[PDB]
Amino acid sequence: MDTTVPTFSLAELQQGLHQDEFRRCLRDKGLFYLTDCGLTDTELKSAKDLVIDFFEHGSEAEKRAVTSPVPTMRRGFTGLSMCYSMGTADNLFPSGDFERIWTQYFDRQYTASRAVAREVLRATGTEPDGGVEAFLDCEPLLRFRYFPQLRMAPHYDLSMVTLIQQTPCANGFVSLQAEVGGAFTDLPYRPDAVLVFCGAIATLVTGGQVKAPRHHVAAPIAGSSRTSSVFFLRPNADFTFSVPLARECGFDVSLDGETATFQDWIGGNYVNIRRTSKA
Amino acid sequence: MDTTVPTFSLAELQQGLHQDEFRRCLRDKGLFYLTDCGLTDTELKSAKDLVIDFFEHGSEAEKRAVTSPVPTMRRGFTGLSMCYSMGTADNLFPSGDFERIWTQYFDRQYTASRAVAREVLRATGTEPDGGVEAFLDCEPLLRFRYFPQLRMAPHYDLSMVTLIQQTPCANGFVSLQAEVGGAFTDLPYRPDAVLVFCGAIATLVTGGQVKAPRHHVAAPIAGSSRTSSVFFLRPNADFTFSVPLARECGFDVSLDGETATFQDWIGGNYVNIRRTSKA
Amino acid sequence: MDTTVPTFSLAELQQGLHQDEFRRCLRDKGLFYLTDCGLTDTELKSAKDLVIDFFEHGSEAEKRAVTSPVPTMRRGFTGLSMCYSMGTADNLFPSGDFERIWTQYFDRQYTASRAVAREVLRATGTEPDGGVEAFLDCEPLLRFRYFPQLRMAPHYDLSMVTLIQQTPCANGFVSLQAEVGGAFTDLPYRPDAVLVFCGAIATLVTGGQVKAPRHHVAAPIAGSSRTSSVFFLRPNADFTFSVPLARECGFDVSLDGETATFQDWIGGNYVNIRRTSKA
Repeated sequence: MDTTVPTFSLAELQQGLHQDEFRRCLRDKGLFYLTDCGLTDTELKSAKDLVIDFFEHGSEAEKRAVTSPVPTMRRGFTGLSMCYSMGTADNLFPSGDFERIWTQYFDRQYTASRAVAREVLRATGTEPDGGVEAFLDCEPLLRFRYFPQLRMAPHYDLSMVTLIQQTPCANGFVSLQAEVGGAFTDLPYRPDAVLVFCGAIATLVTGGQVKAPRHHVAAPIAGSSRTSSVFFLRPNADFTFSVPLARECGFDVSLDGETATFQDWIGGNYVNIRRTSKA
Repeated sequence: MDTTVPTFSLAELQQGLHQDEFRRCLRDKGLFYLTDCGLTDTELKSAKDLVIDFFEHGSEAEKRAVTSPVPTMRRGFTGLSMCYSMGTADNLFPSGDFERIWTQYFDRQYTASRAVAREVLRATGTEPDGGVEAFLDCEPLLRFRYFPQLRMAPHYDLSMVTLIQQTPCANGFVSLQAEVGGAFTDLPYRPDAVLVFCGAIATLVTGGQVKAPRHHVAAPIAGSSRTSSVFFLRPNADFTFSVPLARECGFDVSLDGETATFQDWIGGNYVNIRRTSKA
Repeated sequence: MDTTVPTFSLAELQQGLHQDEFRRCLRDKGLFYLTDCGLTDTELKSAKDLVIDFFEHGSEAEKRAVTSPVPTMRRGFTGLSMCYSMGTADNLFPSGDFERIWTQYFDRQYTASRAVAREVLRATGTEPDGGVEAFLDCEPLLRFRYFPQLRMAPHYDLSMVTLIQQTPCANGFVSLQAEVGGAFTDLPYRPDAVLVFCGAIATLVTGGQVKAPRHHVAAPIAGSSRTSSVFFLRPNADFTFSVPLARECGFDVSLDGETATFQDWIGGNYVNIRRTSKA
């Protein structure tokens, strides 16, 4: 097949265009670039610049004030590489300036993620139990990471969708790759577009109409540092689904009875990514 | 002790022979070869030949048609090495020929697995809650893997039993090993016998009368490619057991109250293997 | 900040001394050495000597008699390095001498662990749901390991507290390290003191007033063998907490409703340690 990662305009999708091409991409690939969704490069770099300044020039005291007592990377700063995490509430901000910039940036990513999920649901004829808007008013997590100078083994996402913005390596190396058509397909930076991965919850809610592709990080050198902004659109704990339907599209569930929740399936802590089994 | 992996005839066991030797093997070793159980080499190789042909000569389109939208290795094809998985239903078959051959092959493995589990239960005097036949009418999973030219760290199985058929390395290298008597004991191919590992559910249901041994894969070279057929006999989600009894034979359960289900213990997704703790 | 691991006298804490220093250590570091808590070096080495003799000179038969049928390291002997595990009951002892010595040793560690947890709770004004003494009458696990001649990647503990005694490397190498102030701070043997790590349950029960620090094992050579005694003070399955409060101090819970138990959060098997996410 064409092993090309396609691009869709969110605006065009919302106008009812390219519906067969979109459905085919969802089923056969489960990833695409998304343009016209409110996510500019100029904005990514104002958020990026202020967090890198913090990473670079924040003192340990300032960093501690925005570090959670458990190192879960749910909110605030994590040093390991460095991460900054946020969600809809319970956020930890270094300063008023930072807060304004990152609140806006989060909001725009949450709006885009809901909007593309709405289009995934609509294109596949899917009405989640409890309706679309209650499904999308959910439990998102944003993680921004700086990586200094394959590096990560393949995994699939357990989100509904995952939105990824990157900055490129100064030396032009492309670190992110996904399985497409059996192949390793590069996923380069695009100043004009966000990368969308469908996750296993898209597969589940749509009754198997959406693929959750595996992806990894390649290793390359001088100028290979990079950043990423990873936005997970994750369902509420009480998201409810059919157990027999789950079994029909590949989920190896150990669930008694006919319906179950997300919490029943995953447990009491969110799990964002998953590897293939070695057994 | 004798660090020898013993062999039992299923037919002989069913006639009530070797009962003390069987009980001792179960308690002290928890693994054995099993003959006279309906599983021929000729049959393994008809199933093997048709899946290898598929792996080798199936196009990407044919492979996609039998690939689940989530890469769980529960059903159909997985490319990583390559795997073909099946169970009692919701299977994905490349062709009528394949389907006939693999349905028969699965059935024979499920029958053998139930039959040897029945003998484990009988030899240990065990009546599962809800009775033997409801316990054995369960949630099996078969995985056939091709491996091209230790490779895997030790784990124990969480099945009732696991049945393993292999094809040998052309160069005679023996890749599978298990802990026996504190030793690393080779587990070579036997054209005439299937390898049986007892899993943690055998330990649990029998109140600690069956060992769940650790095993691994050794690395060796030219002619070290191999295949395996791994059949997990896994309980139903609602399999129920005593919590205090579980605690008595080594299970580090965090379960309130006096009884629990398999789902309570393991969660909402099957887990097939488990490593020892590093903490 | 001072990246020094502080030391507290349990006796002094119980007299109401150093309360602001203790609270600051708990919030900012979440680890300390503890003196005057009933844990002598002389006693560590009587328990150590008798288990090392067993490890060294116990035959396979003797070892098998105190090995659980599942290799969970919950109770008795595990060979991998070698481990000896115990708890309040269901223990497996090689001999009357061993049993007397290790029962006393366990008891003293459980008493110290409860006592320092009581002081953590008191210093932070915390009344667990169901009260202090029911919270501390819990599910401890002791693991003693021998290691022959970083070796382990960073993790945090999921205990209330974890108490660690060590013996030193003959060559003086210091293998244990923790994150303090962003730094790698050595955690050497002290004949006079036990090392206390706060775990995530301390963070949870106190509403985020206690840090759960990450720690690891460094690799060095001749004379680098070592032992450790690791005592996990773990809550009961029915330990109950506020879900919104959990979310406020960093826990990425997927729990419906307003309250939850430890079992709801962690599942049906204890999990003792946890790594930071790579997603």
